[PDB]
Amino acid sequence: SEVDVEELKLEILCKAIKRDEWSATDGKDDPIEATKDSIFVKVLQNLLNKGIELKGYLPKAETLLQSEELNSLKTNSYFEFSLKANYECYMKM
Repeated sequence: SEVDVEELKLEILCKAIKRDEWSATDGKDDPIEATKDSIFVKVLQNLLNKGIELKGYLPKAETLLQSEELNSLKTNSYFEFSLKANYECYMKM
């Protein structure tokens, strides 16, 4: 509550996207979010068999607070298409 673990998580998830630095190839979306993708495939450790609340275990990372910091870093208009495309496969997974 004092060290703001949520602020640190937001900063880390924003750095994982600065590491992505997505661009565009022939005008079509190019998913460069490889770092965030691997982070999200690593956060899940097959908890369905281990009895953890795996169904709905990724409500930790938010969307609004990440989008505000993305606009502060000026990365919205660049990475927002892939942000929502990934938010679909991370809200379905």
